[PDB]
This record gives sequence, structure tokens and C-alpha cells, in this order.
Amino acid sequence: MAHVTLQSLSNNDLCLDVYGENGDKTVAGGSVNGWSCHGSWNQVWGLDKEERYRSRVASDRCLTVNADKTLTVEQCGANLAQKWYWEGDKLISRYVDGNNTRYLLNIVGGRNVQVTPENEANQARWKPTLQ
Amino acid sequence: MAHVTLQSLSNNDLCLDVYGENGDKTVAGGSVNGWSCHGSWNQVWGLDKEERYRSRVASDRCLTVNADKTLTVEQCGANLAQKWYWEGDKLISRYVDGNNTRYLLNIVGGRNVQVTPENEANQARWKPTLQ
Amino acid sequence: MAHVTLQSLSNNDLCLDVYGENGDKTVAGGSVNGWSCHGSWNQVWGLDKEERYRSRVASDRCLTVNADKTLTVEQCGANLAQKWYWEGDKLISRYVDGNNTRYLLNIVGGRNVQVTPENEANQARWKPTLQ
Amino acid sequence: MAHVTLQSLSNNDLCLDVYGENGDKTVAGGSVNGWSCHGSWNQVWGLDKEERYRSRVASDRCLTVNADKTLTVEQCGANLAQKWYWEGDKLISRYVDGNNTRYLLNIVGGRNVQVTPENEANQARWKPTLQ
Amino acid sequence: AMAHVTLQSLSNNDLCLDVYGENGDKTVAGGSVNGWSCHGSWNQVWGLDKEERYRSRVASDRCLTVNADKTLTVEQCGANLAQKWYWEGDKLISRYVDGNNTRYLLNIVGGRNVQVTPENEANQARWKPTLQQVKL
Amino acid sequence: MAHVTLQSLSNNDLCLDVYGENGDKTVAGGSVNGWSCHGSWNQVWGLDKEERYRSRVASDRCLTVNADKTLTVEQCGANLAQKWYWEGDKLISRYVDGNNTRYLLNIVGGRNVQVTPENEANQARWKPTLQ
Amino acid sequence: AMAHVTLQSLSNNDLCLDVYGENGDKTVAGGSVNGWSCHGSWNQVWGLDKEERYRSRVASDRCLTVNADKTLTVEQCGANLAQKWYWEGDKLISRYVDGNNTRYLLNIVGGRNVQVTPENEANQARWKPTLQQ
Ligand SMILES: CC(=O)N[C@@H]1[C@@H](O)[C@@H](O)[C@@H](CO)O[C@H]1O
Ligand SMILES: CC(=O)N[C@@H]1[C@@H](O)[C@@H](O)[C@@H](CO)O[C@H]1O
Ligand SMILES: CC(=O)N[C@@H]1[C@@H](O)[C@@H](O)[C@@H](CO)O[C@H]1O
Ligand SMILES: CC(=O)N[C@@H]1[C@@H](O)[C@@H](O)[C@@H](CO)O[C@H]1O
Ligand SMILES: CC(=O)N[C@@H]1[C@@H](O)[C@@H](O)[C@@H](CO)O[C@H]1O
Ligand SMILES: CC(=O)N[C@@H]1[C@@H](O)[C@@H](O)[C@@H](CO)O[C@H]1O
Ligand SMILES: CC(=O)N[C@@H]1[C@@H](O)[C@@H](O)[C@@H](CO)O[C@H]1O
Repeated sequence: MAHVTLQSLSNNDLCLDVYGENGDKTVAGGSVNGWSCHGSWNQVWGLDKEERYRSRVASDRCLTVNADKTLTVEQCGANLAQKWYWEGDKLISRYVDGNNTRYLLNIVGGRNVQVTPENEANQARWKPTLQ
Repeated sequence: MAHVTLQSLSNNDLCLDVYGENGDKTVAGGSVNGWSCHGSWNQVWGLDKEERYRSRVASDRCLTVNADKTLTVEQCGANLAQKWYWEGDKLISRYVDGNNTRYLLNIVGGRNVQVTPENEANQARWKPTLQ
Repeated sequence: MAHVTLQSLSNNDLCLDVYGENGDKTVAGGSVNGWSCHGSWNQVWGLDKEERYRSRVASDRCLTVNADKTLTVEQCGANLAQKWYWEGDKLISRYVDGNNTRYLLNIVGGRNVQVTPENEANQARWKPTLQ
Repeated sequence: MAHVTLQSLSNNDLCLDVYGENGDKTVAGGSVNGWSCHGSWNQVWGLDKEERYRSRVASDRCLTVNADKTLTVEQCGANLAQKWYWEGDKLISRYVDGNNTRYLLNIVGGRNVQVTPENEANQARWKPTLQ
Repeated sequence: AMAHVTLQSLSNNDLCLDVYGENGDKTVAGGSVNGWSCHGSWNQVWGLDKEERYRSRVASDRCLTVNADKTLTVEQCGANLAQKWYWEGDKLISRYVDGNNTRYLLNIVGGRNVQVTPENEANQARWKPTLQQVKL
Repeated sequence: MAHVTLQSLSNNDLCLDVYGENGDKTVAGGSVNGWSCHGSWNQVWGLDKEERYRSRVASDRCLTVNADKTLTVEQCGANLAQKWYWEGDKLISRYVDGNNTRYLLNIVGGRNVQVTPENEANQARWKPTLQ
Repeated sequence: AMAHVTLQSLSNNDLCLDVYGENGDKTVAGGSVNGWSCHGSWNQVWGLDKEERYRSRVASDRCLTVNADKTLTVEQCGANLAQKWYWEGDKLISRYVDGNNTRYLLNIVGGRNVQVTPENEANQARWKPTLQQ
């Protein structure tokens, strides 16, 4: 498995970053958003055999689409909300709902990163960058 | 032969699952429907050389299309109702009837899984996943 | 040479089968038709270098189209009535006559296998199946 | 050089056959026509580097278009009337004349084989069959 | 392996991308980059690294960098898209982004001045990376 | 270099032939025309690296297009009138004039062989045949 | 080790690119280049180097050069696009640029005169790099 940073190509310096909870980067349920690139453990990810992006902050922390379309790290499971695949420079969630849309990883403003309907995902270019 | 789980890509957590008959998963004629993924043996399957999906619940149990379009596990034979092939993420039965239609493995509501005429199969995406 | 059964994809359970004559399945001139699949000696065939389908029932027995379009096993010779080729899942005779048509291995009714002019051959899908 | 029989696909049992003259199959000028296939030497042919079809009846016997469009075996020379090429199942002579036409090996009635203008050659399908 | 190249214009009969430096010193961080006639010295040799940065051979840790005013400098190497470059045929394209919905191309904007320019206006923007033997 | 006869496919027996001058096949300026095929040295040719067809009649004799479009053998030089290339069964001269047409080796009547404008070259099929 | 080629026209039955030189001296810098019948002497032999220059065998350091007025000379070798050449099929195309926004092609412009000509006017512009060795 390749350890990578997930660096935005829609912003001059933003990487996908485990904010954590109250300084604690290792906590289950910790928030994920954007930050200037520095490649510390909370910015390194690995894509496993189940299409989950595992964080290097600790064991058993997977990038997770939440109901409100925000991002956290959570214990790894089988949910499609934890599955990801690439199409060119688009990073797409396998998450499904009644809206008949694919959801793309996308900068929604400032350092906020969420998933956004494909048609409306305007800052959704990423590069998996080998550490 | 590769042992796989058959996970839905049309539902955020559904796998093809041997319910059995009265809690007994090994019974011939036991029901097959959907359930959340946990990869126990009643959710593991193997596609043999005769295009049958063998269940790991016990020997000689093949995924079978019934006349009412529901699914069971039965003793393995030559019937087309036990034969399956992939097209992309669609899992297609070789079963024929008087409808000039192919039948696709499909979620028809809740955790109910059946085969549905191709034109009407709108929750019929699956991913075979190595165990 | 691959030894196969010839199973219909147009009928849920029918294989090309040597019936024989009066119980005797080794006799030249023995009848060929449809039966449920069991893979026993009288359902096993092999396509030779001369495009003949040889039967496992005895040496020197070839699948043969007759005048009236029924099928028998006969001694192997050079006649086009004994030559067969595949186009996708269609199995076609090289037999010629004055009727401006190709003849396809086909099911008419439910139990009777014969060859049929192509344009009327509505249940003519087959699968050569190893073992 | 691969030796073949030249079997018709427009007739259920006809091969190109050196008749000879008065029982002698080896004689120069000997007639060529059709016969049921038996694969003896007077039905075996080889395409040489000059595109001549050499008969196995004897040395130096090539399939030759005569001025009346009948066929004989003759001593091998450079004339286009001895040159042949395939195009699908059509076997075409390089013979030229003022008729703006290609001449195809063709059954013209019964066991008579001649070459015929392409737009009128109705029984002109052949298959070279390896021995 | 990183190839040492000159970046020669195909839109001007004799212009290479060149570290001007400052005050005669070609090694300074923040030194200007523009065009000059080709001579292939170290301040004209470049190498594309695994992070898509064009490193100058003039000194360690000098990367071709798009500035806010679209001029070019060499700067200490980091992660910013302003230092990332990719080829499409003979166009050398910056990964720099802003609100103008455009790609920026390496472009001669007049005389020996080289900047990046919006794609639809980049008329002297053809380049050839040319393998250059480097003397130690 | 591969020695060939240049045999016509537009005439049942014609090969490109060095006639010579006064019975002498070796003379520079000797005429080239057609003749029945016998494969003696005045009918054997070799295409060299300069695209010249060298005759085996004698050293330093190349097939040459003359201003009047007749053919000779001449001392080998650099002129395009001595260069030839194949497209399919057409043999084309590199010869140029102000008419902006390509010239093809062509039978123009009986055993007369010349070069002819491409559009009008109707007996211009050739086969380079290995000796 | 550059392959020895002549640059022979396919638009004229016998014309090669040829260093005329000056007053019989084929080695001189700024020597004129035009056409002549093909004889393969060193003033007609060329080599394409790694910088896309056609070097003449008349002397060290002599490259085929497009001049401002579109005539051709041999000159000391340098980096100028005016000395760079590439092939597309039987067209030999210069990298020279100017204000006209055209590619320039090696072209016969009358008798033995060879220049470069704008692409869409170049009617005697077919060439074959012909191997000598
Ligand atoms: C080096 C490091 O961990 N820095 C983190 C940063 O990546 C980001 O997560 C931020 C969120 O507020 O907090 C910082 O402490
Ligand atoms: C771990 C396990 O076997 N769980 C099964 C489940 O897969 C499903 O078959 C369900 C049907 O009602 O019954 C459960 O007991
Ligand atoms: C089990 C078995 O072999 N059954 C054969 C069947 O294949 C078919 O040929 C039939 C025709 O009457 O005869 C049976 O004896
Ligand atoms: C076995 C054999 O060679 N049979 C030949 C047959 O091929 C055919 O040429 C025929 C002509 O009338 O004569 C037979 O003797
Ligand atoms: C030999 C050399 O380095 N020449 C440089 C040139 O490359 C360019 O940078 C110029 C900037 O004004 O200064 C010159 O001194
Ligand atoms: C064997 C031989 O060389 N025969 C030549 C023939 O090929 C042709 O050139 C003819 C023209 O008149 O003259 C003959 O003498
Ligand atoms: C054999 C030889 O070198 N002849 C040259 C010719 O190549 C050409 O350069 C010409 C220009 O006027 O001058 C001649 O002296």
C-alpha cells in the first residue's frame, strides 16, 4: 500500500487533513477538512483493498462521509460511505441516497472540505501524492 | 475459484446473505436475501466453472432463481436458474421464461433481494469482493 | 479437442442427447434429440478437425443432419451434413439445399431438437460446456 | 507446402478431382472436375510459391484454366491461367481477358467444375482442408 | 532520473529560460527568471522533479515559481501549486490557480520578458526541453 | 538483394524484358519491353537501396524512364527517372515533369511496355516474383 | 556518429542540396547553399545532429542556416532556431520564426535556386534524406 498526501489541484496549497477533536488527532469521529500541506501523519493516507482511505494518525481510522456530507475519521467498516475511487483527478465516494447523484470530494469554501454533488463540485481536483 | 462477498453498490450497507430456513443456514431451499455486511460464511460465495455461485454455508448449495423471482440455495445442478454472469457491476441470471427479458440481481425494497427484468432493475449494482 | 456437453441457453435445462434406437445408444442411425442434462456418455461431444461433432457413445459416430432436418449419429465421412460451426452462441450446419437458408441447431416445441432455417430459429442458443 | 483437399461448400459432397484420361490420372492434359470426397492422391493439392495448385497425382501437374474455361492438369509454367488466390471461401483465377471480369472456381452443373465470371458464379464456395 | 535540460523557446529564434539572479549573483532565493540567448550554463539548466517542480541547477533548493503578478522567480522548494508544471505538447503549463477560470502558460510577453499568461492569450508559448550535458 | 522477375498480372504471360540493341542485351541504352516469361538474365531484376531496378544482363544497367516515356537500361545514377517504388501491385516511377502526375509501369499494346499517367494506366498490375 | 546523407529533391529529377561556398572554397563561413546535380562529394553530404542541425561535411562547425531573406548558407553551429530542421514525410521544415506566422519549408524556387518558402506556397518542396554509407 502506498502512503500518499491528498493534495488539492483546485487550491494553491491545501491537503486533506485530520483536524481531530480538541488537539487530539487520534480520536474516532475526529473532523477532516483542509490545511496547508506539511505531510505529517494527519495528512498521510493509504487506500486499502476495501477502497477505504486509512489515516496514519492511528489504527482503524478511515475517511468517512457523514449524513450531512461532512468528513470525519471513524473505525473501518463495510459501509459505502467509507469507500472511494478515482476518476482522473476526481475522488469519488460510493455513498448513495435518493438524489441520484455521485458525491465528489470538494472544497466548499475556505478550508472546508466535504462531498458535493458531481454537477456542482467546482473545486474537486485532487492529486494522490506519494510520500 | 475465488471466495467473495457480493456487496451492493446501490445500498450503503447490503450484502447477499443466506437467511436459511428457520434460522438454519445449511438447509436446501433456504432463503437468500440482503443483510448488513459481516463476512460470515453465509455471506461468502464462489463462482464455479459451471457459472454457479456456491455458498460457503455447506457443500452443494448454489444460488438459485425461483419461479416467483425470489432466491434460494439449492443442490447444485445444470439448470440455467443457477447460472450467473457479470456485465460490469450487473449480475445477470441465465434464467429464461416467456418474457424475452434478462433478469438481474436486484434490491426490490428494504433488504429484499430478487431478480428483476433488466429494464426495471434500478438497484442492481454489485461488487464481488475478495474475502 | 475439447469434450463438451451442448446445453441450450434457450431452455432452462436441455442438452443435446443421443437417444439411440430401441434402447441401444451405440447404433449408427441412432436418434439425437433433447434431454435434461446429466453429462453422461450419451451427452458428451467433441468437435474434430473436420468440423464434425463426434459422440462419446461409440467410435465413429458423428452428429448428422438428415433430409427431414432431424438429427442422428452416423459413421463419420466428408458430407456437409456432418459439419458444424459456431457464430457466438449459434451452432450452424454447413448443410446446403435449394431453400436459400442456413440451418441452425434449434429447439421446436419443448422436447424436439432439430435444425431450423435461420430466420425461424427462435431457440437456437447453445453453450459448449467442458467436462 | 501444405497439402489440401479442395472441398465445395456449395454442394454437400464434392471435391476437386483429377479425372485423368482413360483411367490414367497422371497424364498431362488430364481433365479436372468434381467427385465425392475420398482424399486419395488425385484429390490432394498443394499451393506452391508461384500460386499454382499442384496435384499429387504425379510430379509437374498444375491446375490450369483452359480457353473454354474447363480445367485440366498441365505441366507447370508461368501463365496466369495456372495462378490461383483465395478471398474468403472464393478461389479465384489470375486469368485475364477482355471481359472485365474475375473468374471463380465454380460448380456449373452436376459434378462439372469450371471457372465462371464472378457475378454469375453461384456455387463457388470452397474450403481448403488440410490432410 | 531527473534529466538536465535547457528550456528553449520555439517562438523566438534564440531564447532560453534564464535565472537572472540579482546584482550578478545567480544563486539568490527570490531571484528573477526571464529569457536570454542560449548558452547552456547552470543558470539555464533545469530539471523536473517528482513533485513536478522545475529545479534550477544554479544552487540547491531553487524552484521555478509563479509569483502573484505572474512574473517568475526561483524560490526555496515547497508544496505550492505555484511551483508545479506540466507539459502538453510544446506548452509548459503551471498548476497555479485563481479566480479567473484559466490555465497559465509559460509565455514570452515581449523582448526577453517571460511570464505566465492566460492560455487563450499565450501567443509565444512554445518550448522545447533540450537535454543538456552538465559539467560538475 | 532479392532477384526477381517482374511479371504482369494484366496479361496472361508477360515479363519485363531487356530487348537490347541489335541483339546485344548488355548495351547501355538498350530497349526494355515485354516478352513471355523464361527467367533468363535479361528478365531478372533487383531493387537496390537507391530504388533502382538493376538488370542482370550486365553490371551497371538500371531501368530508366526516357522523356518519350519508353524504357531503357542505362548506367546507374541519381536521376529520379531511375527510381521506382511499389504501391500494391503498381510500380510507380519517381520521374517528374511539369504535368504534375505520377507515371506507372504499364502495358500500352501487345508487348510494348512504357510508363503511363496514373489515371490512364489500365494494364499496370505487376508481381515481383522471386527467382 | 551521424549518418551520411545527401538531401535529394523528389520535385526535380536531379537536384541535391549543395554548398556552393565562395570563389570555389566550399569551407567558408557564410558560404552559399543552393542546388546542384547529385554527385555525393562532401559539399553535398550532410548529417543531422542531436540539436536538429544539418552539419555539412565540408569542414568542422558548418550548419545549414536560414537567413533573414530566406536564402541558405552554412555558418558556425549554435542554438538559433534558424539552424534547426525537422521532417514531416518528405517535407524538410525549418524552426525559423518571424512576424509572418508561417512555417518555412526547404523549397526549390527556380532552376538550381533553393531557399525556404512559406508552407502554403512551397510547391517544389519534397526531399529524401539519402543514405550514402
Ligand atoms: C502539524 C499539525 O498537526 N498541525 C495541525 C494541522 O494539520 C491541522 O489539523 C490543524 C487543525 O486545526 O491543527 C494543527 O495543529
Ligand atoms: C452472523 C449471522 O449469521 N447473522 C444472520 C444474518 O446474516 C441474516 O441471515 C439474518 C436473517 O434473519 O440472520 C442472522 O442471524
Ligand atoms: C439417465 C439417462 O442416461 N437417460 C437417457 C437419456 O439421456 C435419453 O437418452 C433417453 C431417451 O429415451 O434415454 C435415457 O435412458
Ligand atoms: C478412388 C478414386 O481415385 N476414384 C476416382 C475418382 O476420384 C474420379 O477421378 C473418377 C473419375 O471418373 O475415377 C475414380 O477412379
Ligand atoms: C554567461 C551568463 O551567465 N550570462 C548571464 C545571462 O545568462 C543572463 O542571466 C543575464 C541577465 O542579465 O546576465 C548574464 O550575465
Ligand atoms: C532467351 C532470350 O534472351 N530471348 C530474348 C527475349 O527475351 C527478348 O528480349 C527478345 C526481343 O527481341 O529477344 C530474344 O532473343
Ligand atoms: C563537383 C563539385 O564540387 N562541383 C561544384 C558543385 O557541387 C557546386 O558547388 C557548384 C556551385 O557553383 O560549384 C562546383 O564547383
